[PDB]
Amino acid sequence: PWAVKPEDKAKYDAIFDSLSPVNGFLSGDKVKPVLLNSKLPVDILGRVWELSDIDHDGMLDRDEFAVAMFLVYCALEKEPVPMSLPPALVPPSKR
Ligand SMILES: [Ca+2]
Repeated sequence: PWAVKPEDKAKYDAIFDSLSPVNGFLSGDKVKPVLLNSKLPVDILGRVWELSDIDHDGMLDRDEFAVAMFLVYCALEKEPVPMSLPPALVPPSKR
């Protein structure tokens, strides 16, 4: 299934709407700070975001911002983040 779970997409959809979503999008100006509070370096926010910004336009939609929350929260516990968007974390819209 999708690397993100329904319980994770629920906290991701709250964190996504905790930055002020725009018609279903968030500007790096909101997620950026939301990627730093993770205590991670800008390298993770540079890779995680990349694998999170399905569109890669400096913004994260509710589904793209979701991929950036579990990709970050995993770097705080112990799971680092690669730079290759895996097909298990990507939605059927990237197919
Ligand atoms: Ca986007």
